[PDB]
Amino acid sequence: GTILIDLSPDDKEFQSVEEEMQSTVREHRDGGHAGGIFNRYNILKIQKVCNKKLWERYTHRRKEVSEENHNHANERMLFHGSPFVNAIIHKGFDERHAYIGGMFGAGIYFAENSSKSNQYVYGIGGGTGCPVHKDRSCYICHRQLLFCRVTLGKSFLQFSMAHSPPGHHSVTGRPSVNGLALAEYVIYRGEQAYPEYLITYQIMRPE
Ligand SMILES: Nc1cccc2c(=O)[nH]c(-c3ccccc3)cc12
Ligand SMILES: [Zn+2]
Repeated sequence: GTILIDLSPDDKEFQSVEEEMQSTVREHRDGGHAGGIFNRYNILKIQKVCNKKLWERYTHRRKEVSEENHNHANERMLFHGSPFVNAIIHKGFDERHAYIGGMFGAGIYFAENSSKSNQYVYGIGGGTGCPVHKDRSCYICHRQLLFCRVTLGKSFLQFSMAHSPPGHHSVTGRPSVNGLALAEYVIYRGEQAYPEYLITYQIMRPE
């Protein structure tokens, strides 16, 4: 039931999604090992992901969480990078999309920094890089990220499928060492995220 609608680059919605993608690149402590070396992206396409059944699954859960949290869903727009992006946009998020070994347990991980999600496009640790050249810093191959609507509800703050900590709907990984890193978030129910935008891009080689 999923259809993908291309956004025009002239569209304010394209421009705002692109700006969030570009403006949340940072340097990574691995020197680029997992995600490659770059300061910005070449955005090739931004598509709106439209699926009525998946949207209603999301809004149903969102209302549940809101009602458990003084009418506050605590909804964010966050990045997700994954080898399973095609399954996700067709079938929705589920336990198969969880990062089993993540530092906050087996859940589905989201980033404020697009460059954090970029590290997972080719797998954990960047896997073996792009399928064509086996290059985690490939500047040729097209990558995809999701920009997702995520319900956090009451989030457990960790200074840094399983179940959420009791009394909570998600976990927040607050960086405590790298002062430039933005937060990361984990949900333990696939129904708490909707993959709203599919972004196709290249990383760009610094000049
Ligand atoms: N640990 C993370 C922090 C912030 C964002 C992500 C992410 O986008 N994907 C992933 C990811 C996605 C699929 C399978 C394994 C890991 C992890 C991640
Ligand atoms: Zn490549």
